[PDB]
Amino acid sequence: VYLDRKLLTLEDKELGSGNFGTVKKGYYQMKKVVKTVAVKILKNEANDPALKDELLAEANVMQQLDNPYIVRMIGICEAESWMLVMEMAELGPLNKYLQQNRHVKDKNIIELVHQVSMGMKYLEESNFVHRDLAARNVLLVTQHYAKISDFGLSKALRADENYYKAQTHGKWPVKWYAPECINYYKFSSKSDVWSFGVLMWEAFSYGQKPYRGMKGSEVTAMLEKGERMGCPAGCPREMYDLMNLCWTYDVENRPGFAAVELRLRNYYYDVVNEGHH
Ligand SMILES: Cc1ccc(Nc2cc(N[C@@H]3CCCC[C@@H]3N)nnc2C(N)=O)nc1C
Repeated sequence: VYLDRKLLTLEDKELGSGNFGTVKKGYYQMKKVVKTVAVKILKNEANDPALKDELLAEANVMQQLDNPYIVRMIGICEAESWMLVMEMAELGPLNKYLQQNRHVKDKNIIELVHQVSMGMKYLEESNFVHRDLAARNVLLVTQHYAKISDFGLSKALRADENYYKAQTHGKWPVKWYAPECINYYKFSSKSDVWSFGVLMWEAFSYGQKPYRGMKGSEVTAMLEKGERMGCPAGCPREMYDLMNLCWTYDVENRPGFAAVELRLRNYYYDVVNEGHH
């Protein structure tokens, strides 16, 4: 899990940023080949060991995860600051990508979000909760290969319960969070299913923000009235129905990722069939 700093080559060039630190590109000298990597580098802290073991927990989460639609952790490295080293998804976050490519085809969008449901189905089976599932946190390896990343808020569930109970917190991505998260601070796979719904909407809206121009409270207000974001331009009705099904207020009646993955899998093949015609 710990890596040799003298096998890692960083590039002065920065790729991204978040109030944990920054994202840069680099290379790790593997056994025979050199492998390209993305590295999370910490705001060299205080000494406020908050970020420090968020990174540690995040990395311990990721080393348990083995799946083609989850980003892979290469390892950690302590130097100037703390570094989390991951396999690189070159095309970057899904939302920025679709914002810069308004003419990706609908079928290609279905392909990518179904790939995300396969990763989440696996995550569900593994009794991990992601708690930050958004389009900014889906990364493109190619225009036809998506992976889930950014496991900073993630939790492994206890063997005796089906949800995780937040106690405190910093900012929450409220617009992606299910009502039971905001109301009872309970996070489960079903509430990841709710976020996946918002993720679908972002995707079919080519990277536009959900609940445009509203604050958390206006969002909570809308949803309690039973209101929901409408159908994005050009989004198939079957995919919009699945969105609304993900936004089932009542957790018990909201589907899990097995049902959601199967629904997407079938519809993608129906579309692949029609296209051949
Ligand atoms: C242009 C570009 C290209 C590749 C990546 N790659 C990654 C980015 C990332 N986290 C950031 C945090 C800030 C918001 C966007 C994103 N969720 N985590 N892991 C990778 C990875 N393993 O590849 N990022 C960018 C910005």
